[PDB]
Amino acid sequence: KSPALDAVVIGAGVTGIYQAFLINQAGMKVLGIEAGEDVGGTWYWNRYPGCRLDTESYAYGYFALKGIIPEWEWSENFASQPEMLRYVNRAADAMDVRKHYRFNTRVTAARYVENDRLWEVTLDNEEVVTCRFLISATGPLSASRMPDIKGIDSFKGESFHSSRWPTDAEGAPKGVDFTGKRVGVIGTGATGVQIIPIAAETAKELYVFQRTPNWCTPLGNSPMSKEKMDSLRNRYPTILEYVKSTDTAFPYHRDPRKGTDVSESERDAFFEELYRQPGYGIWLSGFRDLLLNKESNKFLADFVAKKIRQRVKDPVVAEKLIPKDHPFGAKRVPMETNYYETYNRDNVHLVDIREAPIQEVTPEGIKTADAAYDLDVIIYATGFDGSLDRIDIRGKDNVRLIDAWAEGPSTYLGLQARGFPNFFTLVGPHNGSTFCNVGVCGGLQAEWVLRMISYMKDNGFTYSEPTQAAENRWTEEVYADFSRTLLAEANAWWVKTTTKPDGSVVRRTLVHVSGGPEYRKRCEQVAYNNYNGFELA
Ligand SMILES: Cc1cc2nc3c(=O)[nH]c(=O)nc-3n(C[C@H](O)[C@H](O)[C@H](O)COP(=O)(O)OP(=O)(O)OC[C@H]3O[C@@H](n4cnc5c(N)ncnc54)[C@H](O)[C@@H]3O)c2cc1C
Ligand SMILES: NC(=O)c1ccc[n+]([C@@H]2O[C@H](COP(=O)([O-])OP(=O)(O)OC[C@H]3O[C@@H](n4cnc5c(N)ncnc54)[C@H](OP(=O)(O)O)[C@@H]3O)[C@@H](O)[C@H]2O)c1
Repeated sequence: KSPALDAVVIGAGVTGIYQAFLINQAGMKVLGIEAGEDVGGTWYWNRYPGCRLDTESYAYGYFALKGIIPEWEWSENFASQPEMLRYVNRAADAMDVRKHYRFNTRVTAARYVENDRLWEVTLDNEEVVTCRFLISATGPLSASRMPDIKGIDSFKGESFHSSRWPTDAEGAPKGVDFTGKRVGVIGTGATGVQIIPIAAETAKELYVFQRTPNWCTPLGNSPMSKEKMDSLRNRYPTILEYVKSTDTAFPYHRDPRKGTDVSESERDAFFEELYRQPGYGIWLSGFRDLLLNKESNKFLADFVAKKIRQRVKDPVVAEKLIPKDHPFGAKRVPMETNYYETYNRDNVHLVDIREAPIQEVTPEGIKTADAAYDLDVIIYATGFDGSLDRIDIRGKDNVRLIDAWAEGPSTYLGLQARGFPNFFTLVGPHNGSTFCNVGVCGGLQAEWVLRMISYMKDNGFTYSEPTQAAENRWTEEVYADFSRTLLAEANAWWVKTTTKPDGSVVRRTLVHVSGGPEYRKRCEQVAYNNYNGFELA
């Protein structure tokens, strides 16, 4: 029996529309499925106040760079979500991709039919579609869910989660004016950190509930003159080759020096100067051993801590905002606009919930182990888990994807897992998303998958699956690259260790950290050598 589609793509964010575009372009039949009303993914769903890029708008906008909408005009150096959402829509216009999608539609299950080499795709636990290939693009981050906190539904005031902020007919967020309300914000990752300073401008009082501080550095956002935009657009051919060559696809690359190759004075100037420069330079232009060597990371950590005490009046407030938990850059660094100067305000309080954990949410507000906080509003900036885990994906022998990866994700090329043939996992932590400029990384990985699909069609092949040897090898290499860096002991739960009954040890990182150009090259060695490592029939 023979599938109705060549490919189904789940997701209509930047990654998934580009992939769907590419397949219809190569003249094959594709069906996109999306949950939301429309294209956008991240830029469709997150509508919280202050939601902004951390990647230069000109560098994230691969669709402009690639010549699809090159005439696009960016209004700031780091676009806000509504502008981001307009960008994705215009790209969608140009690709003409929407007509290939079913919106308002959840994929509930996906099952591999080995007799027929195809995937049955279940829409809303109702309709079934068949495709030779299934491609997930379901996003590097999973879903809005309540945090694990008792009493949530009892609060008698307004309760927002950040990824589900209510909007008006215009699509703009509502209840953003907190005049004369007492507001609680839970979470200080990148989302909290964007929301807080804006919530502070109008709230009567504002309580920040923080389990662990992150390291955050200044965004340095500013408007984009028309002159600059034209200039950038003319240099798109160069910027593209440039972003294509850096390890993150950020327009930054590491300093060629070790930290100790300079004196203390010289490191200081170097740090001072980057710190004051917009964007991620402070992180991604740093010394080459910044994430490899404790002493090198301590230089910059110390420096950022100093900046934090400079910007925070109250010494005791400040030292709670400075991590000791962890090395600098060992998570994706939140970027901010006056985040620290918010806590200098009279009406703003930092609540340390490590020392005093939330005990529960109350019709009145919030209870910690040792105080109670009356609130008129609670905003849940509690972040995300993966996204595939919410679909019942079953491969050969009816094995669940979830069980296959219990001991850690296991793939070849971060793109297919053994047991799951003809299935591609685009953009996820396990193929690099965590530290990528995903506008670019995601786009390049889609074009590769398009190349493999086209090769299978051209040779009349209908079946692909990694061998066990090629999968074990890649997975051990991904782990090994990851162990050489500081993140390995930083993020204990990013590593799955299993000691199987036979008494053997398996190590897998949840997070792939190899450089992008080096990873794409290994992909191209594979593709050119007739997809050596995949079984093909
Ligand atoms: C607030 C925020 C800011 C960010 N800023 C940056 C940045 O500056 N730079 C950067 O590189 N990255 C950033 N990211 C990461 C971001 O995820 C990527 O930039 C990019 O948007 C990922 O696109 P995607 O298409 O791969 O996934 P997504 O944008 O998450 O799109 C996934 C889509 O598929 C849908 N879907 C999921 N499951 C199903 C299903 N079961 N059935 C039907 N549809 C489904 C979802 O509803 C969603 O529309 C940010 C993320 C967030 C949340
Ligand atoms: N472009 C940008 O500047 C930008 C903006 C938004 C998001 N992003 C991306 O989105 C990712 C996630 O960001 P995020 O801000 O949504 O989440 P996050 O960084 O994963 O953290 C969510 C916050 O909530 C806390 N928390 C989680 N569960 C809790 C609970 N049950 N009770 C109390 N506190 C809890 C966490 O503290 P603990 O650390 O102790 O768990 C953390 O500070 C980031 O890694 C970033 O890459 C980027």
